[PDB]
Amino acid sequence: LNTLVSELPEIYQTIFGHPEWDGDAARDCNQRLDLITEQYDNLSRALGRPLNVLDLGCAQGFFSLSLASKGATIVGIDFQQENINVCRALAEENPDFAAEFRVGRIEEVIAALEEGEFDLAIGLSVFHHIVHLHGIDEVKRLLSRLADVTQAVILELAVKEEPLYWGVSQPDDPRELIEQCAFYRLIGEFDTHLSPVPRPMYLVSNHRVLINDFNQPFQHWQNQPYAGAGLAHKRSRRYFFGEDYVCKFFYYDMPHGILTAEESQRNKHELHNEIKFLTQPPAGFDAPAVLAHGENAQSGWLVMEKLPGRLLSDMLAAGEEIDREKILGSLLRSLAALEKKGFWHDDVRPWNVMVDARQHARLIDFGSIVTTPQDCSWPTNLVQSFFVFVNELFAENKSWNGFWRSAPVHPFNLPQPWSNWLYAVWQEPVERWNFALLLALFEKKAKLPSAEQQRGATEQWIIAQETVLLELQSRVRNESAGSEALRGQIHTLEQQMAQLQ
Amino acid sequence: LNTLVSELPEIYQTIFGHPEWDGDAARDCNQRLDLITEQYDNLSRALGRPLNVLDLGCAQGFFSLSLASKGATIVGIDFQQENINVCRALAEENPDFAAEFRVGRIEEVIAALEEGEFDLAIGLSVFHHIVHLHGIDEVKRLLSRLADVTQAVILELAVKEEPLYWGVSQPDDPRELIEQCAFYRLIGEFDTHLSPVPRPMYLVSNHRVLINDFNQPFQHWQNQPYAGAGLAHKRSRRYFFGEDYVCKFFYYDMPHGILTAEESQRNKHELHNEIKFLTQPPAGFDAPAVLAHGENAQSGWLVMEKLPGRLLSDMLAAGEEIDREKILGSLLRSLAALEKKGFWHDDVRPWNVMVDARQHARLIDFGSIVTTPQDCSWPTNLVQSFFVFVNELFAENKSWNGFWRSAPVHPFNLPQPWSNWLYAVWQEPVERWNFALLLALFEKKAKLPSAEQQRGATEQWIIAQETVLLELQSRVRNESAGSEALRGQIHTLEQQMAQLQ
Amino acid sequence: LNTLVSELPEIYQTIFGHPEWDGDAARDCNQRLDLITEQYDNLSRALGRPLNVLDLGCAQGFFSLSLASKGATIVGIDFQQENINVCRALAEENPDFAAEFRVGRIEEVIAALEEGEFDLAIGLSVFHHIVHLHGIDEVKRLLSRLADVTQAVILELAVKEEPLYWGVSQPDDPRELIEQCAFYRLIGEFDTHLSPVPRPMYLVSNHRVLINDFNQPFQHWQNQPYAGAGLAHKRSRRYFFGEDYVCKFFYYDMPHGILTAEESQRNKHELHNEIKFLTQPPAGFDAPAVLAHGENAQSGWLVMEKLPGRLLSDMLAAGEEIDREKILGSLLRSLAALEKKGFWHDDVRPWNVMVDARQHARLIDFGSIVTTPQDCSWPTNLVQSFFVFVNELFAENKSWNGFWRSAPVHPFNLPQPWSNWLYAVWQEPVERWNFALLLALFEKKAKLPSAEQQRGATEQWIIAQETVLLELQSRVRNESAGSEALRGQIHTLEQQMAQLQ
Ligand SMILES: C[S@@+](CC[C@H](N)C(=O)[O-])C[C@H]1O[C@@H](n2cnc3c(N)ncnc32)[C@H](O)[C@@H]1O
Ligand SMILES: C[S@@+](CC[C@H](N)C(=O)[O-])C[C@H]1O[C@@H](n2cnc3c(N)ncnc32)[C@H](O)[C@@H]1O
Ligand SMILES: C[S@@+](CC[C@H](N)C(=O)[O-])C[C@H]1O[C@@H](n2cnc3c(N)ncnc32)[C@H](O)[C@@H]1O
Repeated sequence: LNTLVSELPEIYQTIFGHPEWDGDAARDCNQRLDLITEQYDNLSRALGRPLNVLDLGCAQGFFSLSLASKGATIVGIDFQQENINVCRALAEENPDFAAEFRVGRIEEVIAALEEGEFDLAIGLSVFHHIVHLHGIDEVKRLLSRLADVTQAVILELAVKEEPLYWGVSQPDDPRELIEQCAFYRLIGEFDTHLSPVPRPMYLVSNHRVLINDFNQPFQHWQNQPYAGAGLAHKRSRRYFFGEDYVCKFFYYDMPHGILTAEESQRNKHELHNEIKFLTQPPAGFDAPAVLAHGENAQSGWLVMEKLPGRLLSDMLAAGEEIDREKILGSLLRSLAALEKKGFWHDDVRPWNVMVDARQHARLIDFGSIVTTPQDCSWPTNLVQSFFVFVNELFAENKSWNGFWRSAPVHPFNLPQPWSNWLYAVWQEPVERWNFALLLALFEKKAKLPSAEQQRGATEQWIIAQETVLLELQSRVRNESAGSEALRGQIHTLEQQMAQLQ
Repeated sequence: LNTLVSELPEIYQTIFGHPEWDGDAARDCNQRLDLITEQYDNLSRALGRPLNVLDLGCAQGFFSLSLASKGATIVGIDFQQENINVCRALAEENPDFAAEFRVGRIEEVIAALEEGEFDLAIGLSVFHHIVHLHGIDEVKRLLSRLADVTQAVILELAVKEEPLYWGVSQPDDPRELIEQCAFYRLIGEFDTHLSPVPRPMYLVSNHRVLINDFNQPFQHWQNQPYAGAGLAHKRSRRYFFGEDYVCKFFYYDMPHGILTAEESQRNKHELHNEIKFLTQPPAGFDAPAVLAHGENAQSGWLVMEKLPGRLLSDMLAAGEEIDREKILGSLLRSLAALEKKGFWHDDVRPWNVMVDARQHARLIDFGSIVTTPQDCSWPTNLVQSFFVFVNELFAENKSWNGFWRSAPVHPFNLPQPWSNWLYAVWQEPVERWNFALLLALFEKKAKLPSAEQQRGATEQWIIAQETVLLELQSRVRNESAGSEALRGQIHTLEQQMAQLQ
Repeated sequence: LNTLVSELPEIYQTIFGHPEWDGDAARDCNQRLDLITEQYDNLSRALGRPLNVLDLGCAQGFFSLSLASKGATIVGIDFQQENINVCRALAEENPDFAAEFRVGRIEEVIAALEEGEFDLAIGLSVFHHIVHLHGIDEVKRLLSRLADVTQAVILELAVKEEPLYWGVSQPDDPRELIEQCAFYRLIGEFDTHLSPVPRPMYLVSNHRVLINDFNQPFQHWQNQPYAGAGLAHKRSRRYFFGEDYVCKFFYYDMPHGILTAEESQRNKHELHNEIKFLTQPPAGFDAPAVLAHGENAQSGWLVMEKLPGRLLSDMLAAGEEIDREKILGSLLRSLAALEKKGFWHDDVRPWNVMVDARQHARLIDFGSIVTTPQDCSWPTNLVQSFFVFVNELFAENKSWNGFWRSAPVHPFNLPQPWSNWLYAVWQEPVERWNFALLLALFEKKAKLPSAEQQRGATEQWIIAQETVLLELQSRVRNESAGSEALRGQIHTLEQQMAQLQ
């Protein structure tokens, strides 16, 4: 037994149960255990039972046994023989610890898994040898399917910047081996004696949100804020669904090359604005409660209430008849309340609304709640953006896309009587353009003058021009798109020449 | 004789004179005759003499003889021998019928023709064998030159959707074999016992309009409404000239694939509007009389007076000095009369006008006479379109093409005193913008204020912007055109790869 | 001696000293001398000493000796032998004439030169044989480096349109062999007995301005009026620096193919306007004096004072903080004075200004001093152009390039209080829009109303639209540029096919 232990070749781990060889070969080992433990406990409590564990690359089966010691089933895998023998023997020493173990190569043992066979897999300082053998492209799929078959995988990756030969083969950033998955958070990081460049400790999943505290599953997930949002935020923002919750996860740091100052800073700013607003807000609304908020080294995480109903942008996208009025009424009521307080929401656009059987329209993305000044992103000085939004709301007119979306400002196309409402607001001087005014005008809009008549001169002229402008922008988009497509195809051909040479 | 008749191989036709073999082999034969007869009679009366006839593919010379029986010269052609022998004999039975006949292959007998040798050619159930032998591309030229050498050709084409082997070679639409010619109308159609898919009966010409009643020659013809109109109407609209008449011919149905609902419907709507207007119109104009109107299954035909003078668009296109004023005066006078009645013409554009030695401008295309509402196609609410038109009229400024033509709205560039006229109209509220007002202002425009002075602010600003806008549209057109050209060239290259593979 | 002279083969020149062979072989020779002399004298006086001379291709050393006779050092070069022998002997006849001479081929004798070894080189009827041997591409460099190593080169070129065989090899325009250099002026031209097509006489330099009278060196030189001016003037306009002077040189005639009527005429018009203005101008400014003005057959030359300080466009281009106000004050003061006189400057744009420690802004390019009417090139009726210019002045906003530069018209973005100044001007009717008004408003602008408040309606709307417009133009520029680049690359490929065939 003792003899078989030394027969062992390179004691990477601590042998579990006796401390006599802790002095000889090793790495720290015991700390990593502590964090994994924390994670296990939190996870298990959250679903409501003990868990199945996969110690992919276990060596001396240290981690397995230490987990099995707390009511866990482990099937530890280390392809080389001696490491397994001794750890299976270590398994027998403490009979109550349900751990199986076997010799075999991880790649194929992963292949042979089930959608929910295991709840947890461990990949501590193991894959860097695999990727050296196979390649980045290969390994990525293993891990991706590993997240799919389990429910949460924790890994410790060796970075390319290490002395050992294999280093050169692995990716400059170990984060490249995980990105393909849904959730990933930096739960830890450890320094190596090899070089002053430490190896990180990541946490993944393809079914659940795995925060410090909030460990709940999601239904669907993505990478963009809304339908037709694009690349606007450099693939950095992540959005997770949930039956009763919704999650935001912005990264402050990205693989390879980077979110420039402004982007990183702004999504940092955005979150910190949101959390500081949602906790301690004004009076007179039905705003969602903070379900979970928190920050990490490179990553900033937020979770809130999955408030009811669904988005307008997608409604208009289809055409589900929405009562034009009701949404506006509620929005204005709250909006007024806000204008009163001294706050403001700059992005008054149709991608920020909710609808139910009462159509009580409430906003989303409270990171746009700008306190001090009106401004928006485009139509300067709010009220105009609101006009656009109103045109965007009514709509039923072609499909205009000007980068700086979309519909005409001004009511004249708007049917009667809103037509009139807005012309009345319009007449007035800009200094009086506060939302308090609008709502009031909004309310007694039925008694307002004919609008469409008092126009003539200018005001007709510009209607004709506003329609011309969107068509122009609208086309520029398409020919610009043709141009961008060729820019993309031209890169390929430049590369191709080198391949052909 | 009788013996030679049966010696004959396959009695496709009825032998002419005796009814004894009408029972044996056949196709109906006698009906087709009746329609051809009608057509001959109408044609002959219209020019004022009997006619030369070409029975291309005659078989038993039935049709020839039946035509020769009414004072016609026929040179019937059937390449195979037996069919000719018997029909020449049938020719001799009735000596007074001037018909020659000979054995030879149609293709070469067509080649040997003269510009006005024949007045009529018959191609009843014959070419489908030719196109099987040669091909669609080939046959098209035969027919095209056949229309050129004669004066009217009637054909009966076998459609590709027929059981017989040759079917597969012919075009899915038999209308593809004729389109290259000037005039074509569906004069009939016949069902075949082969399959429940009938073979049509078309009527062509490259010199004359061949209506039911109106059978008059034209000088020149085309496919587009005006110089620089484009593909806007899917090659469906045809326009025929004439020394004293003008013709319109819109198709409700096209070869291969199709005028979508809107296009078919709109050109149907356009005609039906025109005929319903020109007959029973308002008071106070010099409008043209209906020379001929009528409808067919797939085709809608209209003919009216070739009213005098010539178009303005082409005048401006060159530069023939037109008295700026006179045209406007008359146009307004009638226009006013119309506004008064309750009617309206929406397309107040320079492609719709006439000019003589008195410049009494009158419109064209009475399918744009929209009764109820002002609107136009672009510059909304007429009066503005009129402004554009006035700028379009004066002009002498570069060459602006914005899709939504072209010139600035507003008079400020317009020289004095119209400058003033329009600023005065402009000042006024839009609700008062009726043509009745304009004419009156038009008349006393000499006594109007300085216009160009009272501007300042806005009104200058927008002048500068209006000039910018056309330049922008104007360029977008060209780079858009470059883009469309590459889209066209790219298709070719995609195809090319398949050819090269 | 006399015997050696006839031993000579072809007496192209006159033998210097005796007139006995002037009758036999020759070309005129003596006239060319007279012009070269003039040039030498003027040059020498201007630097303040006698000069070193290179008689590249000298034949009978006539010109050399004639120059050496006036205190010049000559190293005459004629590759063929006999011509040198006799001219070295002619050199010895008049011992006081410092001339060396040697046999060798010009190309290599040029190679062996120094930056300031010689002050003058002569290339009279010599290179056409070289270019026949080598080629246009080759010869151009010889001459280019010849201008660099000397300080002024005069040449007489044989044009391609000559009977002699070599003609076919030389360029259709002999001006093609010089253009690469900095300065070139047509100082003369001579008819040849060969054909009624004369050979010209050009004067070059790469260090100095070589006018009739003004023979001063420059520091730097170019081809475009300012940073980012482009090809706008067909490579015809040349601009020469100087420690105390500045030079303009516009060509009325260009190599190959040509400055069309308008371009030639306009740069002729531009100069003649300038000289007629700068001499006999209005009162109330600090305008520069004419240092030298004059005209030539194909070339129009002007030189004026290098007035102090530097350009604004390049200041803004970098960002050297300029006192927003001071420049405006002075400009307006003079501008007012001008408006008063009855004159005007149409191109009120930031590429036409100067700055010092007092920022007393004064204009440049007095060829834009249009007397009678306001107009500019774009923003019609001056005052608006001034608005643009003011926006262009303040700036600090992105980088807008609309062809018709650039910034918004109108003050509303302009900070306070100019904001107000311009709204006040704006309010007023256009007929009152003279600069006299503006300055006065400019002065008491501190006491003006709030501007930014009284807006509302329209005036806000158009602010939003003005920003949209520049972005649109701004993009059109880039995609237009992509398009133009492909137009350029496509030409190459069309050519390539012919090369590949
Ligand atoms: C360095 S250890 C770390 C073990 C454990 N994850 C830890 O951190 O305590 C990695 C172990 O996995 C094994 N291993 C490496 N590549 C493997 C593969 N493709 N399949 C199975 N085991 C592998 C090695 O034998 C080695 O003992
Ligand atoms: C089916 S028939 C119809 C005859 C006649 N057009 C009618 O409908 O009563 C066609 C006849 O034209 C002849 N034919 C076919 N191809 C021909 C060609 N290329 N040249 C001359 N005759 C041809 C055939 O022999 C056949 O008898
Ligand atoms: C026609 S002459 C003119 C001489 C002198 N430039 C003049 O105009 O009085 C040109 C002379 O230069 C010589 N020459 C031609 N090509 C030359 C070369 N590549 N190098 C040196 N000398 C050359 C010829 O021998 C000839 O005598």
